[PDB]
Amino acid sequence: AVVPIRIVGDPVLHTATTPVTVAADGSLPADLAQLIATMYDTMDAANGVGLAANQIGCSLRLFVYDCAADRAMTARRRGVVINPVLETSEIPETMPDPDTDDEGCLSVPGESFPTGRAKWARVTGLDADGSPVSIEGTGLFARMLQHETGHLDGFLYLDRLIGRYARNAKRAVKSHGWGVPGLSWLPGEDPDPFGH
Ligand SMILES: CCCC[C@H](CN(O)C=O)C(=O)N1CCC[C@H]1c1nc2ccccc2o1
Ligand SMILES: CCCC[C@H](CN(O)C=O)C(=O)N1CCC[C@H]1c1nc2ccccc2o1
Ligand SMILES: CCCC[C@H](CN(O)C=O)C(=O)N1CCC[C@H]1c1nc2ccccc2o1
Ligand code: NI
Repeated sequence: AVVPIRIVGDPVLHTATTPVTVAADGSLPADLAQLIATMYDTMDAANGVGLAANQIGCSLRLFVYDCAADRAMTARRRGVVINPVLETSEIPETMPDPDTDDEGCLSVPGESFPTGRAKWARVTGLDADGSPVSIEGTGLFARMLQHETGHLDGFLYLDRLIGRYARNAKRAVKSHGWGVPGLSWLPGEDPDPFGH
């Protein structure tokens, strides 16, 4: 199903998710497939390259993605990672570049700000079949991996902003009246907030 995406201020976005159950014998929850299907449907309707479970109000440690550019050729374009563990290269503390570092989030709809990210990242975890999966890349793909793991850890990309970028974002969030609970938008019902 296509379901609402929670907006900054919703507690489910701002606390760490609970890992997905994996039994001793390797088995995943039998009803996980339905949640995954909803995550794909919602990501797609929202014109996303990624979606974390807590963005749809589910505090479980998994994300889906569909993101082609800069991925290692060993990585599927579209997939899911259950219980992801994130590795990165050096996360830069220099001021992000407005012409290359812009980043947004469906839980902060209609906004984007230059955001510092590691150039390379890898996520390992399980796929929907419970088999180990490892995906990696640079540029956009690495940014996506960091962004989704961020959600699952209880963070938004807003939490990474610095200086003039953080200033610009703080005012924007305030002016929307965001940062309080209970706010959401519904892809396919509400207009696409990114002009997509
Ligand atoms: C946290 C979102 C709930 C995921 C759930 C997964 N699934 O297919 C069933 O397990 C789902 O899509 N559901 C659960 C009930 C029906 C559908 C659903 N939940 C909605 C919530 C709002 C709008 C439409 C909705 O459609
Ligand atoms: C770099 C990761 C951006 C993830 C974000 C979805 N999200 O919040 C997941 O957690 C997303 O797809 N966004 C946010 C802005 C619009 C859309 C988006 N960002 C893009 C970047 C390149 C190509 C298509 C893109 O579509
Ligand atoms: C340990 C929490 C995970 C359980 C459940 C997963 N689910 O329903 C989605 O499939 C969930 O997220 N729930 C169940 C009740 C409301 C929501 C939830 N759990 C939260 C935990 C913290 C903050 C907000 C939360 O919202
Ligand atoms: Ni996001």
